[PDB]
Amino acid sequence: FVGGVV
Ligand SMILES: OC(C(F)(F)F)C(F)(F)F
Ligand SMILES: OC(C(F)(F)F)C(F)(F)F
Ligand SMILES: OC(C(F)(F)F)C(F)(F)F
Ligand SMILES: OC(C(F)(F)F)C(F)(F)F
Repeated sequence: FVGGVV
């Protein structure tokens, strides 16, 4: 699972 970037 690759986290998103805000
Ligand atoms: O989501 C993938 C998984 F499932 F963990 F292998 C990734 F390698 F990209 F992290
Ligand atoms: O999962 C959220 C997302 F979607 F990437 F914005 C978090 F901000 F936490 F990364
Ligand atoms: O935008 C993605 C979603 F859709 F929520 F899965 C993330 F995982 F990055 F948050
Ligand atoms: O990355 C932010 C988000 F999360 F999409 F709202 C930005 F506002 F910068 F687009």
